[PDB]
Amino acid sequence: DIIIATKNGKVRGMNLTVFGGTVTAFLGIPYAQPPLGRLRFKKPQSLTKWSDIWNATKYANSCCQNIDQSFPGFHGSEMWNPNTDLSEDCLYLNVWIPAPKPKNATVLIWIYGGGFQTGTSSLHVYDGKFLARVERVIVVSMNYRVGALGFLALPGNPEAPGNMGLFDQQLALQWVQKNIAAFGGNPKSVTLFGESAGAASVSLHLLSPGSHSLFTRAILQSGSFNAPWAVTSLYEARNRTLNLAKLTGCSRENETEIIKCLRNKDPQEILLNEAFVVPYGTPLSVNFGPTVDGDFLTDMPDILLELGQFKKTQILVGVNKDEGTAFLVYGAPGFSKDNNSIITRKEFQEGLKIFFPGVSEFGKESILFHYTDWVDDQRPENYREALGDVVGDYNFICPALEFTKKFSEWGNNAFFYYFEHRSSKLPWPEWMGVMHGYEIEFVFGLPLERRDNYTKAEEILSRSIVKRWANFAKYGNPNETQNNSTSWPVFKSTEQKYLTLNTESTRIMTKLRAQQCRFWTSFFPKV
Amino acid sequence: IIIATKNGKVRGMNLTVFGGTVTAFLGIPYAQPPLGRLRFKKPQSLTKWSDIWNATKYANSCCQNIDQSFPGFHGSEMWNPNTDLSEDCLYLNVWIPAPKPKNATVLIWIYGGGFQTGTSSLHVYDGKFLARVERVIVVSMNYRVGALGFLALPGNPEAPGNMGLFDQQLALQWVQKNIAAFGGNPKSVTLFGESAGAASVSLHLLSPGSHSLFTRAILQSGSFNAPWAVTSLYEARNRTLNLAKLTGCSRENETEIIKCLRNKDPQEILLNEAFVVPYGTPLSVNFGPTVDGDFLTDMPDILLELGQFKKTQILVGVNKDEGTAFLVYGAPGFSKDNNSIITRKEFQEGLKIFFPGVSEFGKESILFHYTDWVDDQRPENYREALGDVVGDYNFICPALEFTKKFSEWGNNAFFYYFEHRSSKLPWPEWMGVMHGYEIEFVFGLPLERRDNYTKAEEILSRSIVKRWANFAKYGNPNETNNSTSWPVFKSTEQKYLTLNTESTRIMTKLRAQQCRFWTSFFPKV
Ligand SMILES: *[C@@H]1O[C@H](CO[C@H]2O[C@@H](C)[C@@H](O)[C@@H](O)[C@@H]2O)[C@@H](O[C@@H]2O[C@H](CO)[C@@H](O)[C@H](O)[C@H]2NC(C)=O)[C@H](O)[C@H]1NC(C)=O
Ligand SMILES: *[C@H]1O[C@H](CO[C@H]2O[C@@H](C)[C@@H](O)[C@@H](O)[C@@H]2O)[C@@H](O[C@@H]2O[C@H](CO)[C@@H](O)[C@H](O)[C@H]2NC(C)=O)[C@H](O)[C@H]1NC(C)=O
Ligand SMILES: *[C@@H]1O[C@H](CO)[C@@H](O[C@@H]2O[C@H](CO)[C@@H](O)[C@H](O)[C@H]2NC(C)=O)[C@H](O)[C@H]1NC(C)=O
Ligand SMILES: *[C@@H]1O[C@H](CO)[C@@H](O[C@H]2O[C@H](CO)[C@@H](O)[C@H](O)[C@H]2NC(C)=O)[C@H](O)[C@H]1NC(C)=O
Ligand SMILES: O=S(=O)(NC[C@@H]1CCCN(Cc2ccccc2)C1)c1ccc2ccccc2c1
Ligand SMILES: O=S(=O)(NC[C@@H]1CCCN(Cc2ccccc2)C1)c1ccc2ccccc2c1
Ligand SMILES: *[C@@H]1O[C@H](COC2O[C@@H](C)[C@@H](O)[C@@H](O)[C@@H]2O)[C@@H](O)[C@H](O)[C@H]1NC(C)=O
Ligand SMILES: *[C@@H]1O[C@H](CO[C@@H]2O[C@@H](C)[C@@H](O)[C@@H](O)[C@@H]2O)[C@@H](O)[C@H](O)[C@H]1NC(C)=O
Ligand SMILES: *[C@@H]1O[C@H](CO)[C@@H](O)[C@H](O)[C@H]1NC(C)=O
Ligand SMILES: *[C@@H]1O[C@H](CO)[C@@H](O)[C@H](O)[C@H]1NC(C)=O
Ligand SMILES: *[C@@H]1O[C@H](CO)[C@@H](O)[C@H](O)[C@H]1NC(C)=O
Ligand SMILES: *[C@@H]1O[C@H](CO)[C@@H](O)[C@H](O)[C@H]1NC(C)=O
Ligand SMILES: *[C@@H]1O[C@H](CO)[C@@H](O)[C@H](O)[C@H]1NC(C)=O
Ligand SMILES: *[C@@H]1O[C@H](CO)[C@@H](O)[C@H](O)[C@H]1NC(C)=O
Ligand SMILES: *[C@H]1O[C@H](CO)[C@@H](O)[C@H](O)[C@H]1NC(C)=O
Ligand SMILES: *[C@H]1O[C@H](CO)[C@@H](O)[C@H](O)[C@H]1NC(C)=O
Ligand SMILES: *[C@H]1O[C@H](CO)[C@@H](O)[C@H](O)[C@H]1NC(C)=O
Ligand SMILES: [Cl-]
Ligand SMILES: [Cl-]
Repeated sequence: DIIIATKNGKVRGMNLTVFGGTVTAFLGIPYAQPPLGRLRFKKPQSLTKWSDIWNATKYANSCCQNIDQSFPGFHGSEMWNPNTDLSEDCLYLNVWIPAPKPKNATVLIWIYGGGFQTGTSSLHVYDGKFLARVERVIVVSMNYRVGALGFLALPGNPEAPGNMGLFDQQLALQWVQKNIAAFGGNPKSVTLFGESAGAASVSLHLLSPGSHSLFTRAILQSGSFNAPWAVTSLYEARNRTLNLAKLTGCSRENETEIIKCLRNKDPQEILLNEAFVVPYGTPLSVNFGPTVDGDFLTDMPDILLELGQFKKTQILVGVNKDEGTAFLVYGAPGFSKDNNSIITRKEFQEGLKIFFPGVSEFGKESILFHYTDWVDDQRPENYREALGDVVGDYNFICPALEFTKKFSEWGNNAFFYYFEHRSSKLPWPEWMGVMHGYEIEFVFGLPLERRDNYTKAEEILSRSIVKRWANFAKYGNPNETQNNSTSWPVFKSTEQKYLTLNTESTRIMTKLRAQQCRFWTSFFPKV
Repeated sequence: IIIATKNGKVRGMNLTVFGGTVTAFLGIPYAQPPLGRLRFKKPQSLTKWSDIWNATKYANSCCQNIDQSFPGFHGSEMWNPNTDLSEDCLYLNVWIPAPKPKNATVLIWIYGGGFQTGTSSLHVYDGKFLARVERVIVVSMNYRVGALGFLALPGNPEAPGNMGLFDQQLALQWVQKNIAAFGGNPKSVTLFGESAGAASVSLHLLSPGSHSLFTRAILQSGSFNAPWAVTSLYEARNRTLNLAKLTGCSRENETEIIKCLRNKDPQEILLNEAFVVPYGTPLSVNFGPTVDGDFLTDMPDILLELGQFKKTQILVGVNKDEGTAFLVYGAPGFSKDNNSIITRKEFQEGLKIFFPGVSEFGKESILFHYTDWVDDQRPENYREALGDVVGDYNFICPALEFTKKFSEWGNNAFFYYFEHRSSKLPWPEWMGVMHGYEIEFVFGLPLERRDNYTKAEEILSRSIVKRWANFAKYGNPNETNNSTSWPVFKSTEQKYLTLNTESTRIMTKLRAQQCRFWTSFFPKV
C-alpha cells in the first residue's frame, strides 16, 4: 500500500508504469480549505487535519473559469480546456515521485498559464510522470483560482484584497516546504517553472518577500511580469471590481456590502460578466489579474526590479519563435486557422486597431513602418507574418529579454533560450509556426513516449530539454553533458548570448531581435 | 594493501603494468576542504581520521571553466576534467613500484592549465608507467584554480592570493611527512610540471617556504618570467573589484566583498571570471600568482637577478611549435579544420588580438622582424610567422632567459628542444609540435604497445622517461653506450639537446635572433 503521512493526515497514492519503471503519483491532495461561501474572494485559509486516509488517486476539480469554445472538436483549442469538473472547491495539488523512493530529490513545481483567467494542472501536457521517471525529480503542481474569483481587488480590504490566486500558489509552496521531505524531496532544492501567465507568476514570486524562502530557482517560459498584459494598476483593478458589481446588481455604498453581494451570486453569473468590465479589450486582455495589493506586491513590479529588491538566485528564461500567431485567429480580420491567412496592407492596419486600441494614428503608422522593410516585396506572406511578429515581440519576446537584462545586472547567472521547433503533431496550420504554449509538451517529455508517433528527432530534442531543465534545478546550470554538447553561456547585458533549441542545430547567438525590440523599448513608450 | 600516514590509514590498489605490478593510492586528502568560511583562504592542515580512507578512485577535480570550443573533439576534451567538479578537491595521488622500494626518489607533478583549469587525474598524467619502468615514486596533486585559487586582496588573510600555490606547498609538505611510510625518500624529491605547472615549479624555487620541500626542478614549456605568468598587484586589484561588480558583491569594505563572494554559487564565480579583464587574449590569465608578501616576498624578476633562491640543478625545455594551439582560440583565418593560410593583413589582425595594447609602430616592428622569408614564395609563410611570434614571446624566449640567469649562480642547468610530432595527434598537421604534447612522452604513454604509437615513438619515449628519472635520482639527465651526452647549459656557449626520433644533436643559442627582438627591442616600443 502507497501511503505517506503529511502533517494534515495520511494520503494514499497510485503506481504508474513509465518506461519499464515505476512512478508513484498522488493526484488531488488538498492544500487549503475550500474557498467556499464566506471564504469567497479571500486569501486561502490553511488546512486543518483529517483522520481518514485521503485517496489522492484522481485529479481534482478545476477552478471556475470560462471555456474556449471557438472551435468545437478542435484538439488545438480544446487541449487547453479543463479536463475535470469545475467547482469553487479546487485548491488541490499533485505529486509525482520517482520509484524507488528518493532520499533528497530536487523538486520542480509547475505553475500553469492561461491569462490568469483559465488553466488547470490536470491537463495532459502538464503530466509530471516523465520528468520524475527520466530525471529522478519530484514534480508538483497546484490548482489556483483564476478570473474574478482569483484576482478581484478592493485593495486593502481583507474581504477581497487582490492577488488571491498568487497566494494560492504561495500556500502550495508552503505545503511543499512543510511536507515534501516525507515524500523524499529536498525542500532546499525547489525550482519553480511555468509558462505564460504561469511564468509571469514565477517572476512575481521572485519579487514577493513572502515567497523568497519557499523556493530556490526560477524557470520562465514565454512570460514575465513586465509584459504589457501581466499587471494591472491598483486603481484600474478596483474600477473593474465596481463595474462587475454594477453588471450583477451589486453596486453598494460601502465596499464590504459589494463583496457580501458578490458572495451570494452564483459563479456563472460572475464568469458571465467578467468580459464586460474592460471598455474595449484585445485578445490579450486580462480582465482580473495581479495588481499592486500592498501585500503580495508592495510596489509596481518595475520599481522593485529596478531597485534590486528581489530574490537573488539563478533564472532560466526563454521564448518561442512564433509567440504572436495564436492570437491573430482570435480577433484579427482576415485570419482563419483553416486558410493560409494572406492579408493586405489595410487588413494589417485593422489588425493593429484590434491589438492597439488606444494608440494614436501616428503610433500605429510607426509600428507599421518598423515592420515593413521587406527583404522581398512579394512574398504575399509579408503582412501576415509582420502582424504575428508585432504581437509576439511587444507581448512576449522583448519583455522577457528586458527582464533577463535587468535581472542579470544584479549579479546572478541568467540563461536565455529561443525555442524554434514546430511540433510534428501540432494541430494548428503551418503558417502559425512555433506557437505560444507548444514547447510545454517538450519540456515535460511527452516525445519520450514512443507509442505516441513523434519523430525520433523530437525524442532527442525533448530528451535534451528535460535534461537541461532538470540539471538547472539541481545545479543552477542548464548543462547536458560535459562533452559532446553545446555550452549554454550566461546572458550578460553586454553580449546578450542565448541558446537556440531545435532539431537541426543548437547554436549560441547574440542580441535576439534587437532591431525589433529597440522600437518597443525606446520608441513606442514615447508615443 | 594498507599504509599508515601520520593522520590515519589509507588503502591502495594494484595495477598490472607491463607484466609487473604498480601499487596506486588515488585520492588521498591532504588538507581540509576549502568550503564555506574557508573559501579563498590558505589550505588548512588536516586532522587525523580514525577510519581507513580508501584511496582507490581519483577524487574531485577543483571547480573550473571547461573548454567546449570543439564538442566531440579529442584534442580539446582530453584536457577537460574527468572527475566531478567540486570545491572539495584538495587530494593527491601516489604511485609506488612493486615490490615496495625502501628509498625511492620521488617525482612530483604539478599540472598546468593557465592557472584557470587542470587536474591531476588526466590520462596523460598517469604515473603508473614511470613507477613501473624506473622504480620512482610519482605523486600528483589537485590545487585550486581561477579566482577560487588566486583571488587576491593583498594583506588580508581572508583572500590573500596564491592560495593555489600554497595548495601545492601543502601537498609538498605531506610528501615530506609521509612518503617514507610508502618507501620514498623525502631527501630526493624533484618537482616537474608543464606550462603553468612549470611556472609553478619555478616559483617554488623562489619561495623560501618551499626551499626545504624538494631537491631539484624540471620546467616543461613555462617559467615565471613568461608574460602571462604573474599578475601585478595593480592588475589583481582591478580584477578583484571587477569580479565583485559582476557578481553583485561591490561593498565599501574588503572583508565585506569577500563575505559576499563566499555566498555566491561557484558557477556565479566561474562564469564571471572571463569579464574581469577588458582586453583579453587567448593567453589571458584572469587570476594568477601575485606578489602577495608571503609566498612571494618580492617581485620574481628581482629575486632572480639578486640570487635570492634555492640553488640546485634544473632541467628546462620547450617544444618546436608552442604558439600554434592559441591561434585557433581567437586569431582570424585560423581553424583546426583547414590549413589556415593567411595574408599579410590577416597577420596584422592576429597581432592585434595577441597584442591589444601595443602601438601601431611596435606591431609593425614585430611584423618586420618575422617576415625576412628564406623562401618568399610559400603561402604558409604568414601562418608560420604568427605561431612563431606567439611561441617565442610567450614560451621559448622566457625559458632561455630564465635558464641563462639561473645558470649564472653556479647551478648545473640542462636545456632541451622537443621536436617530435606525435603520430596520434588529433590536431591538424600545420600546428606541428604543439604546446602540451610532449607530456605523453614524459609519462611513458607510448611504452604501451597495444596503443597505436609507432616503434620510434616507444624508443623516444623510453629515453625521455629514462633521462628524466636519472635527473631526479642523480642530478644529471644521462642515459644508457650509444647515447648522446647532455651538456650543461652555460651563458656563453648556450648548449641544448634536441629531442626527436631521427637524431638527437647538440646545438647552441636556440632561436637567438628571434629572442634578441623580445629581450632587446620589444621592451622599448
Ligand atoms: C580596471 O577596471 C575598469 C573597470 O572595468 C570593466 O570591464 C568590463 C569588461 C567589465 O568587466 C566591468 O566589470 C568593468 O567595469 C576598466 O575600465 C574601463 O576601461 C575601458 C578602456 O579600455 C573603457 O572603455 C571602459 O568604459 C572603462 N569602464 C569603466 C567602468 O571605467 C579599466 O580598463 C581596468 N584597468 C586595467 C588596467 O585593468
Ligand atoms: C555524440 O554527439 C553528437 C551530437 O552533438 C550534437 O548534439 C547536439 C545536441 C549538440 O549538443 C551539438 O553540440 C552536438 O554536436 C551525436 O550526433 C548526431 O548524431 C545523430 C545520430 O546519433 C545524427 O542523426 C545527427 O545528424 C548528428 N548531429 C550532428 C553530428 O550534429 C554523435 O552521435 C556523437 N558524436 C561523437 C563525436 O561521438
Ligand atoms: C552539470 O554541471 C554541473 C556543474 O554546475 C555538475 O555539477 C557537480 O555535479 C556533481 C554530481 O555529479 C556534484 O556531486 C558536485 O557537487 C557538483 N558541483 C558543482 C560545483 O555544481 C554536474 O555534474 C553536470 N552534469 C552533467 C550531466 O554533466
Ligand atoms: C538534503 O540536502 C540538504 C542540502 O541541500 C541537506 O542540508 C544540509 O546542508 C544545509 C545547507 O543548506 C545545512 O542546513 C546543513 O549543513 C544540512 N542540513 C541538515 C543536516 O539538516 C539535508 O540534510 C539533506 N537531507 C538528507 C540528505 O536527508
Ligand atoms: O484567459 S484567456 O482568455 N484564455 C483564453 C485564450 C485566448 C487566447 C488563445 N487561447 C489559448 C491558446 C493558447 C495557445 C494556442 C491556442 C490557444 C485561449 C487569456 C487572456 C489573455 C492572455 C494574455 C497572454 C497569454 C494568454 C492569455 C490568455
Ligand atoms: O586553461 S586556459 O584558461 N584555457 C584556454 C586554453 C587556450 C589554449 C588551448 N587550450 C588547452 C590546450 C592545450 C594544449 C593543446 C590544445 C589545447 C585551452 C589557459 C589560459 C591561459 C593560458 C596562458 C598560457 C598558457 C596556457 C593557458 C591556458
Ligand atoms: C473606471 O471604469 C469606468 C468604466 O465604466 C463602464 O461601465 C461598466 C458597467 C462597464 O460595463 C464598462 O464597460 C463601462 O466602460 C470608467 O467610466 C471610469 O472612467 C474608469 N476610471 C475611473 C477613474 O473611474
Ligand atoms: C478511500 O477508499 C477507501 C477504500 O480503500 C479502497 O480499499 C483499498 C484497500 C484499496 O483497494 C483502494 O483502492 C480502495 O478504493 C475507503 O475505505 C475510504 O473510506 C475512502 N476515503 C475517503 C476519504 O473517501
Ligand atoms: C506498487 O509498486 C511497487 C513497486 O514497483 C510494488 O512493489 C507494489 O506491489 C505496488 N503496489 C500496489 C500496486 O498497490
Ligand atoms: C573502502 O573500500 C573497501 C573495498 O574493499 C570497502 O570494503 C570498504 O567498505 C570501504 N571503506 C570505506 C569507504 O571507509
Ligand atoms: C635515503 O634513505 C636513507 C634511509 O635511512 C637515508 O639515510 C638517506 O639519507 C636517504 N638519502 C639518499 C640520498 O639516499
Ligand atoms: C567593514 O564594514 C562593516 C559594515 O558594517 C563593519 O561591520 C566592519 O567592522 C568593517 N570592517 C572594517 C575593517 O572596516
Ligand atoms: C578556415 O575556416 C575558418 C572558419 O570556418 C574561416 O574563417 C577561414 O576563412 C578558413 N580558411 C581557409 C583557408 O579555408
Ligand atoms: C587504435 O585504433 C583502432 C582503430 O583504428 C581503435 O579501435 C583502437 O581503440 C585504437 N587504440 C587505442 C588504444 O585506443
Ligand atoms: C479565411 O477566414 C475567413 C473564413 O470565414 C475569411 O473571412 C477569410 O477571408 C478567409 N481567407 C481566405 C479564404 O483566404
Ligand atoms: C598486488 O595486489 C595483491 C592483492 O592484495 C597484493 O597482495 C600483491 O602484493 C600484489 N600482487 C598481485 C598479483 O596483485
Ligand atoms: C649516470 O648516472 C650516475 C650519475 O652520474 C652515474 O653513477 C652513472 O654511471 C651514469 N651513467 C651513464 C651511462 O652515464
Ligand atoms: Cl496558456
Ligand atoms: Cl596545458
